[PDB]
This record gives sequence, structure tokens and C-alpha cells, in this order.
Amino acid sequence: NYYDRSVSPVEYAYFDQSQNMRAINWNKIVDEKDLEVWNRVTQNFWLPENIPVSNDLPSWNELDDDWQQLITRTFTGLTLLDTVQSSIGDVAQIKNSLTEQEQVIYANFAFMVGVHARSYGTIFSTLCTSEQIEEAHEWVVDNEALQARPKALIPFYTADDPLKSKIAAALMPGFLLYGGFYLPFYLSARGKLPNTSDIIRLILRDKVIHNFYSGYKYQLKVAKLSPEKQAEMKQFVFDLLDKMIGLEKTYLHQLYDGFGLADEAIRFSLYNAGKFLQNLGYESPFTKEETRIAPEVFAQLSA
Amino acid sequence: NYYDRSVSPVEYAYFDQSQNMRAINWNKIVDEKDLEVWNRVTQNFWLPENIPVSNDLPSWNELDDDWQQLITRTFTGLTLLDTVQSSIGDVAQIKNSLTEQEQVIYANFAFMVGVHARSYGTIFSTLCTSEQIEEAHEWVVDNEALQARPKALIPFYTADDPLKSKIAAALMPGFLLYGGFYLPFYLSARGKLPNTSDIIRLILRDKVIHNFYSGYKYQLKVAKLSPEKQAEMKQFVFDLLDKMIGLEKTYLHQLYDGFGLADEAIRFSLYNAGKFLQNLGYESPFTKEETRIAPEVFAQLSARADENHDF
Ligand SMILES: [Ca+2]
Ligand SMILES: [Ca+2]
Ligand SMILES: [Ca+2]
Repeated sequence: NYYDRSVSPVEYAYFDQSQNMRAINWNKIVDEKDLEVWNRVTQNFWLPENIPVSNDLPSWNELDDDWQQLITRTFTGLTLLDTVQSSIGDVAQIKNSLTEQEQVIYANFAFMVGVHARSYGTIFSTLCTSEQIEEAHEWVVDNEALQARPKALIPFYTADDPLKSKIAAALMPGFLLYGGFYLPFYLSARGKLPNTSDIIRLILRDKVIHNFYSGYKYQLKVAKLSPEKQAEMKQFVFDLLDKMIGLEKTYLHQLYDGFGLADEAIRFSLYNAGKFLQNLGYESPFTKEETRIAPEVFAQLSA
Repeated sequence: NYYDRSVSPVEYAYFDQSQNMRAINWNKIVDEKDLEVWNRVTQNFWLPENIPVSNDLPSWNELDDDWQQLITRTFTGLTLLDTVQSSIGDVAQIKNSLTEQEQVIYANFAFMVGVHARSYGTIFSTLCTSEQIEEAHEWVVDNEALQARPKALIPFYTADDPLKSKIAAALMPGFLLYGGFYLPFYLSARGKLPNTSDIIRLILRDKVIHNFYSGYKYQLKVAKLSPEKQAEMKQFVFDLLDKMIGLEKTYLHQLYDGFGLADEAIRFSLYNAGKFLQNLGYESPFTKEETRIAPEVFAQLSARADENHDF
């Protein structure tokens, strides 16, 4: 068959030029799961302009300067993480794909995480002053605890280990932003910024698929490895997650300093750390007490 | 100001870690052209399943096996070029961006060229047999003239010269597929496969912007260079275009062998070669005779993409 004696262009470009290139074949596909994911993420296309964030103005005006600062800072920090994933992380997955369709799906992911980053700008334009916006950018650049998180993960994207790169690509949508996502749901549970929470739910509708898919592809690759190499990768995952949780806790304590929200946000974050691990085929070590989310906040998350 | 003492993440990842990272700022935009392009390409989002080509079945079934084969082969060849650009070319532009928004726009481009590639499969699903689809894939793999074209561009994407990479990224949507796009417009001008041409026009509505945008960013960067380096880059562009035209001519004569379409297709290609040069800030050397397109074909080429097909 033509497929078994040719390579996809990205394999030609970065791995092996010994055989000629094949065009993508969407009429005969290797993995049915790729078509399912492709259809879902493309049919879920959205842009921030179609949520009426202006209707949040009354409840925004109920919040003082400190709360408004917290929200702008929180969201600008999430914007940084999306900028990392759109511009580096998801595109780095393309060349390490198992299938042709997967290469196209990661292109979609990079674009949609771009749209996620863009959506915070829409919220800021609708609600924040230009000085609130600028202050939050200054704060993000100068917050070492914030910066430590992407600085720890970026090297996996730029190094030559596809499995470690894949783990980072799952960890970003699966875990790293949930500490910040706590804030809008905490607020909307109390009748504040309901339209902003609709944008957050559109973002999560994508991110849950991004985490699942990267975890799915990770599991396919690692299952081929020897038991010793499988154990080595598991050890790497739990060690990296442990480090990222340490960094996330430090950052969230700084972010929410004065508001009391950090310990709840950390539990919300750890619930998702467990989900991240589950999507890689591992068991969550975290207790029900460690991952406890208030019913009113969980209702916002799961709507 | 925070912006002037920080770097974007992709700059941090690949080039410069002397400063901390900044989040993309969509509230204070460096180049309003980026916002204009972002808004247009995102508003133009479409998916090929929304343009069913089941209504092409009557005119498709009129065509003999040779014409059906030609179309399947031509489109599978265009699918390869889209696969090259989606999986390698456009994403390679992200790290060489002048602005933050440009990084996100090239992510959009890579995705949408993926959609372009996807669209041919939806056409084949409706019109082609399993055997026709498989034969075309075999033919593309084994056709050296076809292969030579993306093989000439890929090295620029994987190498570390950003301007040469940018030129390649402009040449793909600006020039390399038009020799093949001649076929559906030749057909639809004769009342054949009209719905397929709607898909081609949706594809072109994106590709014209991809070419414009890469050409625009190229011009901004080369304007900063010394006159000597500008002269070096101009010579590279015309040299690369000359090479690509030679490779395209050889491929189109093989593709259209027995149909007589190759000389018209080559003129159609060279018209777009001129536009490619113009979008890079250079003058087209090609004569009116060399780039002559029939009005009935140009009518199909230039018709507005149907807004009803938008997502
Ligand atoms: Ca405003
Ligand atoms: Ca508390
Ligand atoms: Ca002729």
C-alpha cells in the first residue's frame, strides 16, 4: 500500500527523507478517535465577540478596585499560559503525531488556545480601564512565582523527547490554569460576572478535549515501551506534577493574598491534577478532602 | 513600559531568555493590520461539510474515467501541498513573528490550510470510488515532478533564515497551487462540477489573505535591511521563483498530458506568479500574453465566495 512506503510531510521535514511524501487521506483513516475529536473541536468553534460580556457591567461595578485588580491579574496570568501553549506547546506536538489527522488536530488546538487568550482581551476591553490592563501586564512580567510555571514546562517543548513534550502538552490544559479558573466560578456562584463565566465554560469545553487527546496519544505511545521504560515515564510524570503543584501553590497564595481564596483554589486545582493523571492512564493519589470543591462552585464548572 | 523589557513566550523559548515573559496584549496592539487580518480570517471560518457537492454528481457522472482520474489526481496533489503548509510551513512562521498577534494569526493559517486539505476528502467522499481515491494517492507518491515542488520549499521552513522561510510561506498560497486550481474553474466555466468550485473559492478567500499577509510581513522586515542585503533577498526571490516555475511547468505538462490544458494552466499559474511578486513589493516581469486567462475562467476565479457557506 502507498501509505506503508511514503511519509507525511512533517516526517519528511524533520525525520526521514528516504521516501516520498503522501497527501493526508481523510477517506481512509488509521484511528477513528481522530475523526471524533476533529469533528467535535471544529463544530465547537466560537469567538469571544458572541458572548455579551457588556451585561457583566453592573456586577463589575459592584466590585471594588482590589477585586477588579485581582480579576485582571488572574486573567492576564491565564493569558500568558495560553500564549505559551498556542505559540510553542501545541504546535510542537504536530511533528510527533502518530497519525496524519492528529497533525491537523494540533493545528486546531494551537489556534483555539489563541482564541482563549484573545477572549480575556475582549473581557478587559469591555470592563477594565487601560491602566488596570497595563498594571496587570506589569504584574505578570514581574511575578517570579507566576513565571516559574511556564519556565519549568517550556524546556520539554524545545527538547527532543516526544513523550515529555506530550506530558507538558497535557498538563497545561489539564491542570495549570484551574487555580485561576476558580475565581470566575467563585464569583458567578455569587451572581458576579455571569457572562464572563460563559466564556470560561467555552474555554473549558476545548481544554477538556485538549487534555483528553494529549493523554490518549501519550497512552498509545507508552504502551509500546518496555515495562522498565513505562515505569521510568510514570516516575517522571508524578515527579513533574509534584513540582508543578509546588509552584502552583506558591503562585496562588501570592495571587489571592488578602482575599482568602488560595486554599479553596488549590483544592480546585488538585481535583484537576487528579483528572490530568487519570487522562494519562494513572491513578489519582489525592484524597476527597484535598480536592473538595463547594457545590455552588462545582455547579458553575459543570454547567 | 513592561512590553519593552519583556519577551513573548516563543521568543523566550527559542531566542532570548534575558527577560521575563509577557502575555499577549490584545488591548494595545502594535500593528492594526494584524487586528484587521485576525478579524477577517476568523469571520471567514468555514467547514467543507457545509458545502455538499452531491449536486455535482450529474455533471461528474457525465465525465469519462480519464477526466475523473485527472480531477482526483490534481486535487490529491493540492491536498499534499496543503498538508505541507499546515503541518510545517505556517507553524514555522510563528517564532519569526514581528508582533504578538501575528503569532496567533499563523496558528489560524495552519489550521485553516488543514481545513483546505480536509475539503478535498469531502469532495472525494461524494464523487469518487475507493479505487480512484487510492490510485491518486499512489500517483502522488510516485510522481517525482509533483514531489520536487514541496521538496524545494521545505528546507527553507526547517532552516534558520527567517526571510527565506517567509518567502516560501508566501509562495505556497500565492503561486504553487494555481496550476491545479485552473482545472475546477475550467470545468465550472463549462457547467461541470459547479459546487466543487464554491469550495475552491472558499479556499482562495483564505489563501489570498495568507499570501498578502506573509508578503506584508516580508516587506516590513526587508525594509530594515541594508541596501546590499535587500539586493541579495530580491535576487533570491526571483531565483527561487524561476526554479519553482520550472518545476511547476514540468509537473503540469505531466498532470495534464493528453488533455491539452497544460499551456493554459501555465499561463494561469504565471498570472499568479506575478501577483506573488507584487505582494512581496517587486515588479512582475511577465507579459500579458504570458499570463492570459480566458474571461469565462477568470469569471470563476474572481467570483465572491458565497457567504451562505460561512460557519
Ligand atoms: Ca471599554
Ligand atoms: Ca479560604
Ligand atoms: Ca491548450
